[PDB]
Amino acid sequence: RPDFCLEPPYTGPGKARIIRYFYNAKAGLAQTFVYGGIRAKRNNFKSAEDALRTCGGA
Repeated sequence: RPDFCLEPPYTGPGKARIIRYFYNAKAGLAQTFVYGGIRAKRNNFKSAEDALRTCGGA
């Protein structure tokens, strides 16, 4: 599993409130979170399905 997939979501320093997805490795499912619009970390997807394709595990 890519290393970033286990990290908590990162809103970042931005003031925007965009709804993104992170892989919740303890649930084994994608979670929404609020993203501030700049300086994303890698556990940050535009869809549940992208989060699971990248982070869901072989």
